[PDB]
Amino acid sequence: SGEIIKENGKEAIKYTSSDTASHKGWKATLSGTFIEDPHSDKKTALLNLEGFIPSDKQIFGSKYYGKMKWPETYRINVKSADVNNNIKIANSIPKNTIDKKDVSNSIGYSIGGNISVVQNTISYEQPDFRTIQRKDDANLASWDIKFVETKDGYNIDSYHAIYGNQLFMKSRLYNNGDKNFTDDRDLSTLISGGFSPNMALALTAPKNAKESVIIVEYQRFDNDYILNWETTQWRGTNKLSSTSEYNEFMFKINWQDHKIEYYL
Ligand SMILES: [Mg+2]
Ligand SMILES: [Mg+2]
Ligand SMILES: [Mg+2]
Ligand SMILES: [Mg+2]
Ligand SMILES: [Mg+2]
Repeated sequence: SGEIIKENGKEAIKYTSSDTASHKGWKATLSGTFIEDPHSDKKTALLNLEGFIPSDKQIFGSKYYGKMKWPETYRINVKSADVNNNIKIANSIPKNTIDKKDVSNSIGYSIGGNISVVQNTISYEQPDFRTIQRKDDANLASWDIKFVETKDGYNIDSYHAIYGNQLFMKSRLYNNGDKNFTDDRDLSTLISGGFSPNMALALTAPKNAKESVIIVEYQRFDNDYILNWETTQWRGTNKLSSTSEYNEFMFKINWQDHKIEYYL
C-alpha cells in the first residue's frame, strides 16, 4: 500500500493516514505521511494538524450596561510522547512570529532524512491577530494566536480619559448596552466565528519504533469587553474573563501499521 518517492536517483516509500475528532464544535484532524527511507538511519512522519476552535463570542446587556465576551488568545499545543522517550519533534511550522493575515509555509522531507522549513503545506488566516510560536522543543510545539488590534487601531491597552477603552464600542453616544458592540461583519472572523488552525511538524523515530502518541491541546483565553453608560456617554473597559475553555484530542501514531488513530 506504499508509494515510491524519488529524489536525486534515490527512492523511499511513503504511506498516508488521517483521523479526525471533535467535541462541542472544536475539531482536530491529524494527517500523516510516514516515510520508510532505506537511505536514512531513522524513521520520519510529517504530520499536518487542521482544526477549528469556535470563538464563542457572546453579548449580554441592558439599557445602561453591556458585556461582550470575546477570544483574546487561541493557544495550540502539540505534544509528542512515547514510553522510552525516543521519538522527537524534529521541526515544526509556522515559526517565530507572523503578523501577516495569511500564514503559509511548508515543511519538506528529503530522501536521506533532511527536514527543511514530500512536503506538508499549511495555510490559515488570522485577521487582527498574530501567531507566536511560544515553544519549539523535542516534545512540545506551541503557538499563541493572539489579538493585536482592530482596524480602527484599538487594542486591549487603549484608553481615553472619557470613553475608556473603545475596542468594540459601536457608538460613544447612542444605543442600548446590548446593542452597542461592533457588528459581526465588522469584526475579525477569529472573533465572530473562530479560528481554523493549520500547523505541521516532522517526527523522527528510531527504526524499530512501533507506536507513539500525539496530544493536541486547544485553549481559548477569553476577555470581557464591558460598556457602562456614564450620564452623557459610553465608557468601555476590557478585562480578562474569569473563565477560559480547553479541549484536547489524543492520537496514537501507529508507526508499525502507518496509521493515525484517535484515542476515544
Ligand atoms: Mg475516525
Ligand atoms: Mg520536554
Ligand atoms: Mg495606532
Ligand atoms: Mg455570533
Ligand atoms: Mg495533560
